[PDB]
Amino acid sequence: ANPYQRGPAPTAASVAAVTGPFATASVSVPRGNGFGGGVIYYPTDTSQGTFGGLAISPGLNGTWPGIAWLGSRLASQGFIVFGIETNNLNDSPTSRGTQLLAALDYLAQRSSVRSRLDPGRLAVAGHSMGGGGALDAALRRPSLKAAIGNAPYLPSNTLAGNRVPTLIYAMQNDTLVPPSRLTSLYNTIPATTERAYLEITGAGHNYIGQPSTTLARTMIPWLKIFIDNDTRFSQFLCPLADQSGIRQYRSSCPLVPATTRAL
Ligand SMILES: [Ca+2]
Repeated sequence: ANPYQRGPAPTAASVAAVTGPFATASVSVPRGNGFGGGVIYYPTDTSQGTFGGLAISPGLNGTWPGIAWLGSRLASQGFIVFGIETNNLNDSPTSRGTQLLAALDYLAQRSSVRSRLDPGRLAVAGHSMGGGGALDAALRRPSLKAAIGNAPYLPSNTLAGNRVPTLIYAMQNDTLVPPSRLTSLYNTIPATTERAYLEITGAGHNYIGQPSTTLARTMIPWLKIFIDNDTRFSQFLCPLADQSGIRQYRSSCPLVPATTRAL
């Protein structure tokens, strides 16, 4: 068996649901330890083992409440999800990256939920400059299992040398972070690094500010495949089982989880 596998066999309905199969709880975290604090969401059921973790950053002038719907929606699929606040509203993309890594370190070493977490199975995500943060974090910490960038503004616009499986969302109508920019970004990812690109039809830059089934139902498979090695979820992306709301999809299917570290 896959020792990291959690939860029942999925369906299209189960990955699209507002709440998944796991009951969840949260705890607030105050400012400190290198970042602005935030909220940790987690499954309360311990009987299937520890869960992997995801830290999520807002963008410039953003706070976690603006995108907080991700917290319980993702956690209830069997993940520990840390939505962060930044030290300052005007923090840079590389700064957001620093703070995502600081949040993951706090999650693993000091948080009240650290006993529920598998500290070897962590990921990063974010919106806009927070997505740039997530990508920059991935470049710095290749042991991360996954990175998800929503309209990610990475100043360099290059992922050369990235080893972390990366999912990028582009908003069709966005001009701050246009699809053309995000196409170029995707195309810098090394051929040996698993990757995907999804353009959302009719979406503006701040589409993610409202709950989105289109986002949730494609993010959840990505996290399951790469954080949990859980190829029960490959059926949602390889091929794309439902193209509702998606203008363009590119990926390196079949999506194969990273090999286990050398003994
Ligand atoms: Ca592949």
